[PDB]
Amino acid sequence: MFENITTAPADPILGLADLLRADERPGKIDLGMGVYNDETGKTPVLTSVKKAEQYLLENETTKNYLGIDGIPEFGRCTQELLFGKGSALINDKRARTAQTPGGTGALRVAADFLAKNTSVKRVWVSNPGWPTHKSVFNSAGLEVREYAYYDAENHTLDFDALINSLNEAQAGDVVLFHGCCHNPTGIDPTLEQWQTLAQLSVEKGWLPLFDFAYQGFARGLEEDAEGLRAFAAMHKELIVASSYSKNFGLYNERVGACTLVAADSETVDRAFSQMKAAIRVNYSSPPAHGASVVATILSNDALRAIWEQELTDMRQRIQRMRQLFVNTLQEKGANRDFSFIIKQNGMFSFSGLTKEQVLRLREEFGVYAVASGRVNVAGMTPDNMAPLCEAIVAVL
Amino acid sequence: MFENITTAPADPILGLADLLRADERPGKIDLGMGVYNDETGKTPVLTSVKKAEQYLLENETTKNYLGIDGIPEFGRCTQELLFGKGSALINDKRARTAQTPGGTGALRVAADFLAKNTSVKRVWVSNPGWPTHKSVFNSAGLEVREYAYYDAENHTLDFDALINSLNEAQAGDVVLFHGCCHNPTGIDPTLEQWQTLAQLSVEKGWLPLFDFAYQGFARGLEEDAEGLRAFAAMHKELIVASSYSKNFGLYNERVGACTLVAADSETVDRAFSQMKAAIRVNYSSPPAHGASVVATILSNDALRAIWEQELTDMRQRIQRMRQLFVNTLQEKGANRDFSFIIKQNGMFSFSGLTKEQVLRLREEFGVYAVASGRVNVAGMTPDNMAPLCEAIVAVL
Ligand SMILES: *Cc1c(COP(=O)(O)O)cnc(C)c1O
Ligand SMILES: *Cc1c(COP(=O)(O)O)cnc(C)c1O
Repeated sequence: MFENITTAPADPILGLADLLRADERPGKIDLGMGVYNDETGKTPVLTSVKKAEQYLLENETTKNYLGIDGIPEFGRCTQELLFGKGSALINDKRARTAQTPGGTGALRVAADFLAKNTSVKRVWVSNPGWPTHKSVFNSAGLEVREYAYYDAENHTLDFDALINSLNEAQAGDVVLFHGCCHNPTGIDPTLEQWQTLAQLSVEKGWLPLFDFAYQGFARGLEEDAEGLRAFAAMHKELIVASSYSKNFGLYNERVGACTLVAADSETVDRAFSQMKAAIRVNYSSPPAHGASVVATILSNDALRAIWEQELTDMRQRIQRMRQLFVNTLQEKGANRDFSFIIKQNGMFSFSGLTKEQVLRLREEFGVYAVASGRVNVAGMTPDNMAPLCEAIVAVL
Repeated sequence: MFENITTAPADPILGLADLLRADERPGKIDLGMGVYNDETGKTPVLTSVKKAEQYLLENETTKNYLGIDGIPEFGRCTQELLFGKGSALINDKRARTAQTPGGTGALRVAADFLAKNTSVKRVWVSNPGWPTHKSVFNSAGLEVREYAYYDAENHTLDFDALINSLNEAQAGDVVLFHGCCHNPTGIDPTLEQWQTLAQLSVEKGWLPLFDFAYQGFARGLEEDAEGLRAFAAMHKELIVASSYSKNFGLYNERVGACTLVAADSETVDRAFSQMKAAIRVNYSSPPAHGASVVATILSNDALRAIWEQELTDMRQRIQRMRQLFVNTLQEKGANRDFSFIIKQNGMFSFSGLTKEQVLRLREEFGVYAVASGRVNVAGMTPDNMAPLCEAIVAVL
């Protein structure tokens, strides 16, 4: 049965991990996957999380299955975090959230759901974007189209080209927007632009799908949701897939959520049943540990205070590295000006290097980045900055 | 987009939980889902697991993503547990295991894998069987056929009808076998019958797919795999989906595995790449906590000793309840003879009650079982035995 099975192509992102664990060259630099690092170059377990794990270890009395949609508390707090304390969607009870295995699992679920319960036939993703997006919706049987977004020449968001790109989008089509910290450009729409988009969205009859994996890394928790809330204020329906992998550093515990919004509670409940059906034939119930941690923290004033401060420290350290990166390049004899990199927010920065330059960086200097030229700023420490900037200056 | 979405039908098994959490009638008895209970009627966290969680809490330094296939140690130990210490499949390196989110998630993955990388078009499941099996393979686009298995009149395994049932099975077809503790009959093939089936399997060109969710609940860890190992000794290819939800009591942490076997390491590796591709577009990486616990326990002589004793206690308590159940029915004026229930192994017993009798049990006595008449013996305690047997005797 498996005689003629073809070897699968490597994942442009996860595949980097493999090449790293096969390269001896001591002194490598990992700027690939979007995982946070501290001054040490370690991806530590947040303190709030450890204290939360401590709590669960002492108070858990059973591992009995969770309901298909996960921990109820987790969902409520996820909803407050996205829409805001006194959001109408909550008061009107127009939102239903399912705890899912990571932000990727949420997209998988949203995709399976749409494919077989609605008439959606196309999904519009951005270019440049996150490759996995296409792969996930394609595996669900949906076709993927792309819309313009980045101005490679001025290192900014080409709103005109975006609008003209989405004119070809028909009503009933899904449009996927990155909540904040766009991957990989790091360029997000301004509030005024989100408003114009929310307005445009309604008028064209698009189904908004927000992918929220970096809430808290741009400016702040509440600030980073302005875009989403702008849409949420004008739409009857929308889907939000969020992740807690980054802002909680719970990468391997797979904590995410899929939120569904409808006109009224009667509709969202009816639709939510089909989402749960979609989940049951996949993994059945979501993993408890990771989400339990998140709920424990968010519901405990003390623990939440600590967590919010830890998130702030991560956001700030990345900002420091972003500035240290630019300066070091100039100081090291950088060819062009990389000042635009300060404008970008999040863990990534679209360097602008070519596929060959990136290929040469890992081949000759052991510096690993994604072929697209995307580099993980959160992977830069004061210790690797120099060798890192010298190699980049050597391939320019 | 969601205006006309139809309300999904309730799951015959998980749906019971819902009706339970909506019934006030104090004194209810839950004999639905296959979750273990102690004398108290509680589903406690095993001690070995707590000690293991203790260890991780003190030794984990990062939550950084696991590889797509999960924790390497977990896989090795899962393989030893299934095939045996000195198995050839291991020495020859013909097996690859992917840590998955539960035994259900493993089936989902095996299904997605088969659907788009092999020519498999049909899957043969048993009747009676586990309803989710059909739902999972159907969602993957594969068609599901059924083969005879239970002799409702003699409460035994109708081997003749099974063989004649599978004659209609074409080569390249998948046949799903329950490793042990068949759900729901509790009737498993004898070693001689497994051998005859393994032999028949090869000759017809079927692709064996074992679902192993109750390893350790029939007779013992090594004994319960005799069937699987009988097949493994004659096949070049096969798939094993196992769960650790029951024998480790890790239900909500979603710990399972999908093992793939091929003729040689070159083939299994090539095929495994496509399985990993299948996983990446689903949930990306598996949840760490649950599997970390399992690996920690299995790799630690001390902790393993404790665990094996806890598994033995569960197996024995179920056996005691099974005997206490029969006696209490006679003693309470039972109509027919239920001695056949002692022959069944595992958490479930196929009572033989009709859909109406079962419907009346929950309606008038607050006793919950699955419409098929399947009851969770592991849910019976010395305290609920009486009211439980009196209600059953009242609907006979
Ligand atoms: C990290 C990320 C996700 C989701 O990651 P999970 O690990 O599955 O939670 C989704 N979208 C983007 C753009 C991301 O960067
Ligand atoms: C419990 C069970 C499974 C898998 O359960 P998970 O919770 O997904 O690990 C699979 N097959 C049968 C027959 C089962 O009883």
